[PDB]
Amino acid sequence: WAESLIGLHLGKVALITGGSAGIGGQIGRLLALSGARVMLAARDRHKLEQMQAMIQSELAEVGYTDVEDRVHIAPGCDVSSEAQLADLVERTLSAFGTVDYLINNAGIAGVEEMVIDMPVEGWRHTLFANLISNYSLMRKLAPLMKKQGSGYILNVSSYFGGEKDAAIPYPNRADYAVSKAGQRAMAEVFARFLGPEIQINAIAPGPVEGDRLRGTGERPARRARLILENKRLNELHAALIAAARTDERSMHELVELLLPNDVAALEQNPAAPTALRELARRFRSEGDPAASSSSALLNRSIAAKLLARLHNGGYVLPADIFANLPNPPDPFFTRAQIDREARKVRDGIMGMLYLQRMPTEFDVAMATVYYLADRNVSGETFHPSGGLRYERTPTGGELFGLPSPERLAELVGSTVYLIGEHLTEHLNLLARAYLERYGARQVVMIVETETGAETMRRLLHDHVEAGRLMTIVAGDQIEAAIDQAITRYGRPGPVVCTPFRPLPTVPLVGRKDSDWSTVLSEAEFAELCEHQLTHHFRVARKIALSDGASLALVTPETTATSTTEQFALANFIKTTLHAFTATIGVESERTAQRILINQVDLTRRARAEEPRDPHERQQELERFIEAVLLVTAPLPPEADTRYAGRIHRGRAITV
Amino acid sequence: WAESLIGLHLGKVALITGGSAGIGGQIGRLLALSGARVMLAARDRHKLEQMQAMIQSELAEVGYTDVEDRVHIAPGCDVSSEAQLADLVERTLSAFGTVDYLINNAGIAGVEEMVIDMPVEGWRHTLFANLISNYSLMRKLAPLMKKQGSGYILNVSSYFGGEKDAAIPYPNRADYAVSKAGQRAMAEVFARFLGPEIQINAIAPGPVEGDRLRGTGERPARRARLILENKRLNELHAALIAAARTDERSMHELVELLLPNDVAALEQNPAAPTALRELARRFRSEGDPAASSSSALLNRSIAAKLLARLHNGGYVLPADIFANLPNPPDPFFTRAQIDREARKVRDGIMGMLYLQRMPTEFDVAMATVYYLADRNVSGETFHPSGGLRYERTPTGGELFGLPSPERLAELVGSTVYLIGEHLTEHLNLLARAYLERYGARQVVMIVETETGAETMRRLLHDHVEAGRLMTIVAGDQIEAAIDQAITRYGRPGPVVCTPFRPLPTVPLVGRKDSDWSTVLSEAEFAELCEHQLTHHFRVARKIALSDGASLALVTPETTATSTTEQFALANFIKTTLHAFTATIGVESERTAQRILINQVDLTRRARAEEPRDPHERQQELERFIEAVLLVTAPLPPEADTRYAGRIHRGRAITV
Ligand SMILES: NC(=O)c1ccc[n+]([C@@H]2O[C@H](COP(=O)([O-])OP(=O)(O)OC[C@H]3O[C@@H](n4cnc5c(N)ncnc54)[C@H](OP(=O)(O)O)[C@@H]3O)[C@@H](O)[C@H]2O)c1
Ligand SMILES: NC(=O)c1ccc[n+]([C@@H]2O[C@H](COP(=O)([O-])OP(=O)(O)OC[C@H]3O[C@@H](n4cnc5c(N)ncnc54)[C@H](OP(=O)(O)O)[C@@H]3O)[C@@H](O)[C@H]2O)c1
Ligand SMILES: [Mg+2]
Ligand SMILES: [Mg+2]
Repeated sequence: WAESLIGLHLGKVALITGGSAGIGGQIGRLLALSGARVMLAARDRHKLEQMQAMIQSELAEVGYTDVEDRVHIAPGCDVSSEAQLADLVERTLSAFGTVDYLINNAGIAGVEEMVIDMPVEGWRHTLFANLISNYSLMRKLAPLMKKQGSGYILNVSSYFGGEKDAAIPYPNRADYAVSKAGQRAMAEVFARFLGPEIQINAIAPGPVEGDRLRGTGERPARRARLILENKRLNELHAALIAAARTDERSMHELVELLLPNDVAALEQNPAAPTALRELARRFRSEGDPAASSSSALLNRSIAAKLLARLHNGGYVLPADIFANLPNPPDPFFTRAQIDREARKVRDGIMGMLYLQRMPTEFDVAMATVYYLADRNVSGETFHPSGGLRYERTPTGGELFGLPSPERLAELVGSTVYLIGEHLTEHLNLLARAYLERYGARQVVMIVETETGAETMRRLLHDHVEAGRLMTIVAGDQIEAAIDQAITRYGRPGPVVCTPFRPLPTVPLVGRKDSDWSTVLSEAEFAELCEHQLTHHFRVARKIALSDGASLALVTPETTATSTTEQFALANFIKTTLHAFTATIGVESERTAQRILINQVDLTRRARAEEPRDPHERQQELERFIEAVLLVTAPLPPEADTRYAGRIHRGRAITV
Repeated sequence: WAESLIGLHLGKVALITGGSAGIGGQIGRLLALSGARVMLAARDRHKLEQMQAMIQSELAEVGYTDVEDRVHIAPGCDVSSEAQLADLVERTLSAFGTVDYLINNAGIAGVEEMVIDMPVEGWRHTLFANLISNYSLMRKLAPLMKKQGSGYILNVSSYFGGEKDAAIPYPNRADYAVSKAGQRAMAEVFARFLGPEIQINAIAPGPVEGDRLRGTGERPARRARLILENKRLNELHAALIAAARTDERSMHELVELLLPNDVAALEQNPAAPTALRELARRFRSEGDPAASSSSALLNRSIAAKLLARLHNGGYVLPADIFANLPNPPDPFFTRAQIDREARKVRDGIMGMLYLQRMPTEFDVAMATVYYLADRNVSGETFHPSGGLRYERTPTGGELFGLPSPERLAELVGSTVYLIGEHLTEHLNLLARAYLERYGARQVVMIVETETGAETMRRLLHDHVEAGRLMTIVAGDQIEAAIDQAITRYGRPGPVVCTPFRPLPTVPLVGRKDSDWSTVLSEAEFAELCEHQLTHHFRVARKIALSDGASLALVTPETTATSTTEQFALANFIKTTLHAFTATIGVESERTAQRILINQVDLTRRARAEEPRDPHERQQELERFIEAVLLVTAPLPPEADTRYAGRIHRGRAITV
């Protein structure tokens, strides 16, 4: 079976992260059999030593000599650590000299929570491990590739990273999905800079058959119980948030209704809000009578996670409010309920597959090693396995109008939050539109610095003097700044989130004979992700937890005079953020959250599409206001049908 | 170099159309070297015999015996002929038994004209050769594949066939682009029906280095002269159409201004329409003084093509109007002008390439033969070469509003054409919207049959009685029906084109042990293309030539109860038509035609997205009216900037 392989990559040097197991281990194995010298990087020394021994033994069987010189390992390499990535490259160049193939394969599953349960530091960790590490190793190895005249960078992405002009929602996996999309977007935007010497592509396999204790989650008991526990969390949280919106009682007083932990008692309480009574009826109806979740509202773990949501949304509750909660007797969910959910998850994944069979890690690696021989592709995403039924979200519509007068009527008297700093003209125009045209009660302007605050206060002095425009300085503490806005000015209706910072103007590749010292650094790439991705994630997480009505995520602006590097970085951000917007849109829809989250893009693909004179610029800015109103005007009560609700969440439109 | 190849496809039988040269010849060569028995089909016997001899000689060199039994040919096979496709399959099964790989490679360049210069029969020929033939051979060979438990269908598409959620405009190549998109869409929608036994995928190479006398046009003197002649045609035609719109003189009287064939005389004529005087100034300014096109308006070949445009748009001119046209002396365009345009075309294509090198036919076929070994992909489009800078048009935006009141004001007093038959509720609602809400002067309802006409007249009896609704019966002569509307009721402003026919409800695949006798036939697939693609092309061609202001192309309707086969065929049509809409949008924009052409989709990807109750259905139909108004309301004079004009052409939105 190896005859087609031997010789295919003779003379090449390959570095494979995550190379001791999974797809990466098989890619390393087959590259070695094809004649490449390989360096396998991973954390655990023992697994690496086992994989190295297996590959070396196989090489000797087919006739290679001195096999210890053909397969090396780099243990203790956690790709989320920049220092360990630097050491990995030093070790690889010491062993083999210049690297020909960089196989960016390592990937972690990530936080595996909904955005509103996702710690900010966990999000950042996923980005460092799965995305920033890919840039870091490219930045270290591409100079030598260019100097020798050839090289290859392959980012191992996922079907769930989306495709060129469509996002694929991956609920409960937003950090992972964003990291996978960024891997593809990196190949898409760097290809023109890295050519002609260097190819850069992504692979995006679908679910792969593998070790059922590891993997990054695409392939198929405790997870089923966790699904049922987070369903109970979502239903309780949505009903409490909704009740608090239209009831005079505080959130504290509403949570006190749950403390007897008695489903029937809550349903039968004539003074309980209708949303909580109807929820209790559903628990009793939809529940297994042998499960204590049909008669008890909560257990202690759900209660703690619910309390965290409420605190993180700025609701005031004592930390010991659930300390005396009656503990429901086992089982909270029955074995039958758990096995039913488990079969549902498994059958759902298998039902995606047109070919009705799961590919193996060996199969996917074999297709990948053949693909690596192709010298005429760059900026592409190859699907070594595929044929999947799954929901997708097309991006990049440009033809749109204003929202309906019915939706615009919902803005009268509203509290609007605007977040930004450097897009001062856009912020001024938006504040004036909401206040002067659509009857908003007031606008809270949340900026990064005092200098940004004073600039906006001067631009909006008339509304500042009239008490209609308030300004808050957030720095790097956007969540605390939103809490100040909630306490002092009230919870937001519409929210618009623009980036604090502009895009950098440094080179993206170096000249063949340069040291690359001015090229975008590993730290600067991490800073780019912080200001243009993590910024929006933090705001979306906080605003959803705080019961905002709508949220527009706005990408950086490209213009007719943006540098070619700014266009590349802007389109990288636009594609990668689409994965976030699509995923959180579906998350919110499926868990009965009312918030509408969408994306408004100030970035275009090509300079020739941009406005060229003051008239066209006026047209563009009017389009921006129309786009933001189209996604932030709330749906009136007789409109938020199942059908309309899916339309108005998770979308991206291009100004 | 062949060691990786020998054995890879041992025991397989492959049929390759277009197999005597080009990419198809190399695919046949490398499949044979990999161990497959191959049948090569093409028209010319001599080229096939040469290719067969070359492959057989190479097989004997590497050790195969009885090579005459491994490479067969089928000469005289024109894939546009259904009878010849039937004979090809009979000949192949007689030689080899069951076919394992169907390589649908044959492709013709097509008409190579703008839509408004494209004969309807030439369009149809391209569809038969490049797209309908692919279904026909699948329909004949898939039953045997399924019966044996395995098979592979590969459609050789093009980069310019687009990708999953974006169209790629290919100006002057609409027939070709549509055929390439349909090849990909066929793989996308049939994969779930053909699995698990049968894989179906497309390849979409970019430009390939090949024989410069053939090819399908993607790769780079007479073509440069033709480009310059069609630029002169476009500029004259656009100025005449525009002048006739706002001048009291007939088209006949306006063309009489051109008959002295004197650029300076037309520029200096104080009684000539400003659009013609300004055009003449440009000819004198932008022209090479050594070229007679700088002092003469036309030559006889341009004049004949211009007269055809005008006649085909219903303008009345004597057939001999140019019979006495003064013939300009050679050269009409200088060698320098022609070489400059030639370098422009070549450098443009080469400038697309990130890797700055053209792939060879051998390279692309090698990557394709490796790809064919992958058993875990279906419904995918593999790019064996790629890395291209090129404009794309994302499809499938769902979040839109009404158009601006400024654009809606442009509808007051307008003449509207509506085309359709089976979507009677949509036609009634649209007619009533234009007449009752937006002040249109009258609506001409163009249907297919008398029964359709009477149904609409009854639904709209009040507007019929008031003379606001006129009805015309088109049958299979839509162009003659539009000419009747022009003569009797005036030229159209907005036009809406819906399909006459619904989608069929027959099976798309047969049971393993059936004769497939009820499965969608080759003739029924051709009929599908006629009613759901060629219908829109004929209307777009005629309405653009007749100076319509805007045109909405509307796809079939899917609902919550459409059959699974209807969803598949509807999405096939939606994807394939996007290629047409995007291409003609850019064609119109680049040649200064004012018409706005866009697509409104009544098809969705998934049943779960459809309305489920009367309220959601009401919401859907309101969205349809809003979508059609958003694309058909004309741009007021102070709005049709370069920037806004590109936004409002070539787009597709999903209701
Ligand atoms: N699995 C699928 O179905 C699937 C589908 C699509 C895409 N993908 C992509 O395929 C790639 C590999 O996935 P997989 O299923 O093979 O994953 P996996 O089974 O978890 O991969 C295990 C390998 O990764 C190493 N590794 C794990 N965490 C690491 C870290 N932080 N730093 C360095 N090495 C690390 C492991 O060794 P140590 O634990 O000792 O570090 C081992 O070498 C990922 O990029 C993933 O996103 C997978
Ligand atoms: N060329 C490119 O740059 C490029 C790029 C992307 C996609 N493609 C796709 O690649 C495929 C092959 O393109 P190519 O460049 O190889 O084309 P080509 O050079 O014109 O292909 C020549 C082969 O096609 C046969 N052929 C031509 N017309 C035929 C017909 N009507 N019926 C049957 N056989 C016919 C020729 O033999 P006879 O003349 O004797 O019939 C010969 O076998 C097409 O599907 C094309 O759309 C090409
Ligand atoms: Mg701009
Ligand atoms: Mg529908």
